[PDB]
Amino acid sequence: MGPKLFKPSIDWSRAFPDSVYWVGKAWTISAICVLAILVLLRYLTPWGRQFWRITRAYFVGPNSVRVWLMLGVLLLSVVLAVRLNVLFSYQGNDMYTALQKAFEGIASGDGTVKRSGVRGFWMSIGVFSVMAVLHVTRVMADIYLTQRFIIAWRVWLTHHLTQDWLDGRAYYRDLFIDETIDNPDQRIQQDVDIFTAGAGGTPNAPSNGTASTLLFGAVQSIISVISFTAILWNLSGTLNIFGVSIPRAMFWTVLVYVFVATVISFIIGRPLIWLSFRNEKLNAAFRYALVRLRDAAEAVGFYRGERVEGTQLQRRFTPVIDNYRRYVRRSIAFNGWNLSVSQTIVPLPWVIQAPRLFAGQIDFGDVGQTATSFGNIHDSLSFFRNNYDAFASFRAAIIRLHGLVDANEKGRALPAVLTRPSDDESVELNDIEVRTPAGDRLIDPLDVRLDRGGSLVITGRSGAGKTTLLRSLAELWPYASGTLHRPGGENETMFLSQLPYVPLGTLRDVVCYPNSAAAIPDATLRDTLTKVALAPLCDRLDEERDWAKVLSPGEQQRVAFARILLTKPKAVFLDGSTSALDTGLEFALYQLLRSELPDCIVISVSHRPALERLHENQLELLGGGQWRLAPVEA
Amino acid sequence: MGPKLFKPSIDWSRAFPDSVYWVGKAWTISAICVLAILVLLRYLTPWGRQFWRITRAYFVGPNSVRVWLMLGVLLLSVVLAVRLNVLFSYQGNDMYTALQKAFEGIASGDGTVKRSGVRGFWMSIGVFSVMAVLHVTRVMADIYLTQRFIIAWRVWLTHHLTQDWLDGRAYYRDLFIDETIDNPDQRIQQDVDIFTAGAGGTPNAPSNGTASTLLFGAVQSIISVISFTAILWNLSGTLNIFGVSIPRAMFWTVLVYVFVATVISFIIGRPLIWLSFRNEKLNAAFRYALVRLRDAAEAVGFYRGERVEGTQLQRRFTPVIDNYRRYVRRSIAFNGWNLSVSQTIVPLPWVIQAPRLFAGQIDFGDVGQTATSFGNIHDSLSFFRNNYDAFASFRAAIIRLHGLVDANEKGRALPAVLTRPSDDESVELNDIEVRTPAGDRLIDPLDVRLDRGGSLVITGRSGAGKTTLLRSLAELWPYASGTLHRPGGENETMFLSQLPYVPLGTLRDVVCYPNSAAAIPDATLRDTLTKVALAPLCDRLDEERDWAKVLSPGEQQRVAFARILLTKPKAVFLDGSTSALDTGLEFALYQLLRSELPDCIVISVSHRPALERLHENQLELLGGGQWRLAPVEA
Ligand SMILES: CCCCCCCCCCCCO[C@@H]1O[C@H](CO)[C@@H](O[C@H]2O[C@H](CO)[C@@H](O)[C@H](O)[C@H]2O)[C@H](O)[C@H]1O
Ligand SMILES: CCCCCCCCCCCCO[C@@H]1O[C@H](CO)[C@@H](O[C@H]2O[C@H](CO)[C@@H](O)[C@H](O)[C@H]2O)[C@H](O)[C@H]1O
Ligand SMILES: CCCCCCCCCCCCO[C@@H]1O[C@H](CO)[C@@H](O[C@H]2O[C@H](CO)[C@@H](O)[C@H](O)[C@H]2O)[C@H](O)[C@H]1O
Ligand SMILES: CCCCCCCCCCCCO[C@@H]1O[C@H](CO)[C@@H](O[C@H]2O[C@H](CO)[C@@H](O)[C@H](O)[C@H]2O)[C@H](O)[C@H]1O
Ligand SMILES: CCCCCCCCCCCCO[C@@H]1O[C@H](CO)[C@@H](O[C@H]2O[C@H](CO)[C@@H](O)[C@H](O)[C@H]2O)[C@H](O)[C@H]1O
Ligand SMILES: CCCCCCCCCCCCO[C@@H]1O[C@H](CO)[C@@H](O[C@H]2O[C@H](CO)[C@@H](O)[C@H](O)[C@H]2O)[C@H](O)[C@H]1O
Ligand SMILES: CCCCCCCCCCCCO[C@@H]1O[C@H](CO)[C@@H](O[C@H]2O[C@H](CO)[C@@H](O)[C@H](O)[C@H]2O)[C@H](O)[C@H]1O
Ligand SMILES: CCCCCCCCCCCCO[C@@H]1O[C@H](CO)[C@@H](O[C@H]2O[C@H](CO)[C@@H](O)[C@H](O)[C@H]2O)[C@H](O)[C@H]1O
Ligand SMILES: CCCCCCCCCCCCO[C@@H]1O[C@H](CO)[C@@H](O[C@H]2O[C@H](CO)[C@@H](O)[C@H](O)[C@H]2O)[C@H](O)[C@H]1O
Ligand SMILES: CCCCCCCCCCCCO[C@@H]1O[C@H](CO)[C@@H](O[C@H]2O[C@H](CO)[C@@H](O)[C@H](O)[C@H]2O)[C@H](O)[C@H]1O
Ligand SMILES: Nc1ncnc2c1ncn2[C@@H]1O[C@H](COP(=O)(O)OP(=O)(O)NP(=O)(O)O)[C@@H](O)[C@H]1O
Ligand SMILES: Nc1ncnc2c1ncn2[C@@H]1O[C@H](COP(=O)(O)OP(=O)(O)NP(=O)(O)O)[C@@H](O)[C@H]1O
Ligand SMILES: [Mg+2]
Ligand SMILES: [Mg+2]
Repeated sequence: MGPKLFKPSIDWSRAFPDSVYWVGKAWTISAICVLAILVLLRYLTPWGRQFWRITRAYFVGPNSVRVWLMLGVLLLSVVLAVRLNVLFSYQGNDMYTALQKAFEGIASGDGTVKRSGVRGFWMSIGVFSVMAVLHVTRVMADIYLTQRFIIAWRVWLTHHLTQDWLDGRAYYRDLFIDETIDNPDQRIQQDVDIFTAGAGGTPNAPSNGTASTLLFGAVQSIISVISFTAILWNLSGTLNIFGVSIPRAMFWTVLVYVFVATVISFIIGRPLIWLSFRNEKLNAAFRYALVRLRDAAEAVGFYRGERVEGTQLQRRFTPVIDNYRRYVRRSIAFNGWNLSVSQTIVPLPWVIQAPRLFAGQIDFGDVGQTATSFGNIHDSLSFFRNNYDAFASFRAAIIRLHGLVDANEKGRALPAVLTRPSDDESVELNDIEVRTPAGDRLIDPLDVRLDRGGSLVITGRSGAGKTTLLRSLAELWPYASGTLHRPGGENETMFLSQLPYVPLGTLRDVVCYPNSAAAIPDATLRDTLTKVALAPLCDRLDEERDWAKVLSPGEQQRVAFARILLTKPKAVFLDGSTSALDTGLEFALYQLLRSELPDCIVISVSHRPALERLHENQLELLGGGQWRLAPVEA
Repeated sequence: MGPKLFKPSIDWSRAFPDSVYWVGKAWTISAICVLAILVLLRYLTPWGRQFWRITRAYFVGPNSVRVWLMLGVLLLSVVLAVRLNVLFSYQGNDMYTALQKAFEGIASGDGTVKRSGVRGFWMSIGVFSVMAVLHVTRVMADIYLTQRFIIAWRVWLTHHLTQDWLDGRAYYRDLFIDETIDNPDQRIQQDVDIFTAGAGGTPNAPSNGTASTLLFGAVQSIISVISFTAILWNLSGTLNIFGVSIPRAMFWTVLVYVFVATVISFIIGRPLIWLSFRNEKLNAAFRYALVRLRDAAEAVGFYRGERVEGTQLQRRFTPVIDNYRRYVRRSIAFNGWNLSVSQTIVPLPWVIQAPRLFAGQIDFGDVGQTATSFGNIHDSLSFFRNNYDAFASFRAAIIRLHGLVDANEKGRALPAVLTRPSDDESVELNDIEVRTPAGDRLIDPLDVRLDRGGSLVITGRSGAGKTTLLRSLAELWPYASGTLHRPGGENETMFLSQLPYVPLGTLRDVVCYPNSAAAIPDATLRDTLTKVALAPLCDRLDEERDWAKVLSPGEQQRVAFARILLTKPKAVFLDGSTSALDTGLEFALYQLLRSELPDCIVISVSHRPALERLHENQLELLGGGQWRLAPVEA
């Protein structure tokens, strides 16, 4: 080995025109190699067929051009990060060689090699100072670009998923299907945030880049393997251990040590899916037991039952803390193997290359590159076993959403009562039988016809099929049969409930509930509030406090007689609606209904024997199935 | 510089008997230095006086010995981690010297220095193989020891905080205080998990050790500074830049560069507290609007109002996504400074020591130790500015709990009605005036006395002070005055509500609600269910489904007449309770009450004019303030 000076590894001049063609070449290969694996994952996979049923309409259509145009920049922002990782490795090959040429000039004595080794050190520091700004600039323009995507995804998904909950009265007929969902108030608010925001377990924090995401963190660990496998191939040598001549030992060793140590870490973390799904189910049945106590806080204070409610509230907190203690005991046997494997491989490229260095074969430059390339194809093939604890919690957020999407298509396939429009203006019903979900009987087939000015009173016992007749004519009860003829329209058939109801907003929205607040003028709302003796509420039409705990139940049944004078229906049904009003105010509220609307089919359910002298006919339920119709004898 | 062989830095023999005395010496200093800073933080701090009001009783008392004994091991588990970080730095000082003595024997020619440098390399690999098992063993016995602490803290805190919510009827009188809390169903379930589990922002995951916690991550960054400052002190030299002779440049430089760059990163992240407090408030008023729609899903289906409810549900989702977009825009200007500062300091110990190395002053061993000690007192003084985004979200979880603890001591200071026990058996009330929170009047002072067999009917209009008389005798209405004399006891004065109520559990718990299910024998519950005509419910006493949506409101008022035959009260009040029952079943339910309990003061509120011929006296509210008392006629 004669006197050789210092020569660089890569020509640092013409390094920017060469790293502008490699990026443009590696982008178009990966753009058609990524789009051929997701097609193979939409089929042939049980968890890939449930990802596409939820969010299909966001990626296809005419309004899905700005989605792919923003998804195509995040691949350039990963290829540009692999290229800098290679150019950082090319510089430590120069610095450790320049630090070796300076030591062989001091001990030898000459000053030609030393002056060529000193000048090679101050060159390989100025290259580090230019490639340290392009790292900060690339990192900080990558947090901002990936937080504008998982916001606009979440805003679309939680708006599309709610129209699917209240489309065909599917929020009420989900109690009769065979397999029922637990609570759909949590899978819309919280679970969409875990589903859309990349890494599983937690909702997103405003510092999550693209390296903490289970898609773009996996397509980096393939380009980082393909781009590094041409450096480790021509830096290893023949190894003899048992008389077997292995040609490239350090390259075939790392592909055996990972494949064996991976398949043991898939049978340890196998039951880790059904322990992270039960942690969201038992934690969302504890919060519902506290909200139900909040809006019923007067009846608990009346009964003084604050000690029985301290037991049915503690019976739901025991299995949410007994399940967590075995979720902890499984994530130590899983995290104790992936660290004990990765720790006993770090002195391996220092004990194979070290006998080849003390003899004159290599020159201390390629030891500092073998120590980097071996610790970078090992940190990229160990992505599929280091991040299995954050994928098994992401697979338990597709099941919860797929249950909600599945249990609304079986909520619109249950049978109901067929409804047809009338001939001119009539309410006639041909044959109706109503059953009980256990299989009993309530009402035999009956035939009723009303005319344009008729009336009807339905009377009977206290617990025999009286409200569930009206729950069948409103298309809400599945166990029924028959047909109905109605004066159909938009709001030309009004129903009223037995227990009163008030919405959330201001009092102007409480007064006219089925219509909007802007479709009713201001000048007509202050006169109809004085016919129902609701005088002192002419102010306070712009307040915000909750009216379910302020308005007494004798004033929530006079508001319900003001929603019937503004909508102007034709065939209004009503049950109850005089449970709190006394006689004198009850008789004064039906004369107004007969004097304002001159021709409406009024059907009213009642209990007190002072309303039968106002209507014309009468239907009586004997209980057990038998009905009896008779005209008002008067 | 003559021929010198290889000598180690530290005597590796007698390294275990020396590192067993240093740990025992550094434990007792830190045990009394840590306990003198927390005392200075309990006072003199606005966020330290609110931490002690919540969780005081857990750390003091006689049952708080096993808390400190488990808190004292987690300090040993940090001192044992600083000592290994020093012993790892002592080994790179040997390996880089042994790699330098081998290169000065090849170029010089002799084989005495080379054979002494080769043998010094294979010694400093076997020391790395022993100190790599004590790292994995220490890390994996540190996850398990800190997950047994923040479980037993959470189980105690969420049980102590709930007894403070329903102690003195404080769940109802929190609506009348001056500054009201938002929703206390979220600060008990979720916010205790963020408060107890160390690092802020997210609830704990089962892999959080002790280095991801805002207390034991701060007491490591002081012992790591004190233990490393004696190595960097005697490795730096005199630097001349502008004619000023600085004695120790590399030590006084790093204490100036951090103190300046810290105080700029405290005025950028200053409004980051009130943006992480509003993210939990606007996200917990959206979920409440979905639960209220779930248990009232019949009245929305009757009215067909699924389009007005799609607007009052979208008016609460706009400000939860408009606030997040400015939480993202602040966490980039804060994270863009702490990375741009820490990146431009990494080539600094390589450009000051490099002219001193090419001349014969140092020997390449202490460059590899200056590169480590400078990058370890810089990574420990930068703990108070790198982790300010996770502390400003922890300071917004003490305000939410302190509001809940504060708003229950002002909920028991409001005035009420004084109650005294009776003389023998009587209900007499002296003077009672009842007001309205706006300042109006409902009831003038009145004086009523009942005897051991008397009765009373309270009648009046539909909206004039009828239920709020009974909301004052039950100690629930703050705007009242006067006194009351009652036959006091445990359950010798029963109240009933206007709207019925059913608890959560099985039907055996629904039937006997104020008593427990075990305090009533089985043989007496099946006879009293047949006197109230509730015959077919003799089975299904062991089911689980919700009975608020199954039992009709005509059968939730006959169950309420079976809670009055098992408790056996003396002076029972009741309002409503016959809104759905017809005549014939109403008259048959009062004869049973008079025939089973032979002497009870029965006070009943009613509307229908067929109940006044059963009682004896009568009180009538004229409306506006005037009352009128008269004995029952014929
Ligand atoms: C599209 C983005 C591309 C991503 C990858 C980024 C590639 C660019 C990063 C490395 C740039 C290296 O920048 C380097 O600077 C040093 C000076 O400090 C210069 O280095 C060169 O200087 C002069 C030419 O000017 C030569 O005679 C000399 O032999 C050589 O040392 C070159 O200008 C360039 O080789
Ligand atoms: C940063 C967070 C992570 C981001 C997550 C990004 C996920 C992107 C996944 C897209 C993968 C492509 O998904 C693939 O799209 C093509 C269209 O090009 C579909 O091809 C076709 O699908 C069905 C097949 O019946 C057709 O009805 C549809 O018209 C058509 O799109 C494939 O069915 C789908 O599997
Ligand atoms: C992570 C993968 C990154 C590689 C992909 C980057 C794309 C770079 C160019 C962006 C242009 C995207 O533009 C988009 O292309 C896809 C083809 O896939 C077209 O096709 C897409 O929509 C059409 C309907 O419009 C569907 O029938 C089809 O199933 C769907 O794949 C879109 O109509 C077009 O809007
Ligand atoms: C999810 C799967 C995604 C698949 C991703 C596939 C990425 C492909 C890696 C880049 C391939 C580029 O192919 C390469 O191009 C450059 C420019 O000529 C040349 O090779 C260049 O990159 C390779 C890295 O592979 C270097 O080892 C080599 O020093 C360099 O000159 C060769 O011609 C060819 O090996
Ligand atoms: C429609 C396209 C859907 C793409 C949505 C985005 C997902 C991005 C890819 C997920 C990354 C997971 O990374 C790795 O994936 C492979 C499968 O490829 C999983 O490997 C396994 O997954 C599960 C869990 O055992 C097995 O049922 C499956 O048979 C096997 O493929 C690894 O457990 C996971 O660590
Ligand atoms: C309480 C826990 C303490 C925490 C800190 C941990 C301290 C222990 C870690 C370092 C232990 C070093 O272990 C080291 O092993 C090498 C062999 O490989 C030995 O090293 C020594 O060997 C023999 C003595 O046996 C000597 O003549 C020789 O000069 C020297 O190289 C010593 O046995 C010990 O110095
Ligand atoms: C891993 C998660 C993080 C773990 C968090 C650990 C926090 C531990 C904090 C404890 C600090 C000591 O806190 C200090 O205790 C001493 C008792 O020794 C108290 O000293 C005294 O406090 C008040 C003073 O009026 C007395 O009523 C009380 O009897 C007494 O304890 C101090 O008031 C308190 O400030
Ligand atoms: C993070 C700090 C770690 C350093 C502390 C490690 C302690 C090592 C020995 C553990 C013994 C602890 O034992 C505990 O000591 C404290 C003194 O602080 C005593 O004092 C504690 O409780 C008593 C009442 O019992 C209170 O009046 C007092 O305010 C409180 O500090 C406890 O009564 C005792 O149970
Ligand atoms: C929240 C605040 C907590 C404060 C924590 C305070 C920790 C104190 C650090 C350890 C102090 C030990 O004090 C030290 O003891 C050992 C054993 O003799 C000796 O010094 C030993 O440790 C020091 C580290 O400081 C080394 O630089 C030295 O090589 C070693 O011999 C000296 O005598 C004395 O400097
Ligand atoms: C009763 C004992 C309470 C101990 C509970 C456990 C808390 C553990 C210590 C908190 C760690 C925070 O670490 C660092 O603390 C210092 C104060 O010491 C904070 O410094 C500042 O805090 C806030 C925020 O500006 C200022 O109002 C305060 O004036 C100042 O001290 C830093 O913002 C924080 O990064
Ligand atoms: N915060 C409030 N809580 C209760 N009532 C309030 C409140 N603010 C104002 N009020 C009025 O106070 C009165 C109390 O009504 P209340 O005496 O309970 O009715 P009632 O006579 O029991 N009704 P009814 O059941 O129909 O016979 C009503 O006029 C309310 O509108
Ligand atoms: N899932 C169910 N939903 C409704 N009713 C059910 C259900 N399962 C059983 N039933 C019984 O079916 C009957 C329906 O009661 P319903 O006809 O609504 O009462 P009502 O006659 O309106 N009562 P009332 O208001 O006092 O006059 C009752 O006997 C219920 O106990
Ligand atoms: Mg009914
Ligand atoms: Mg009332």
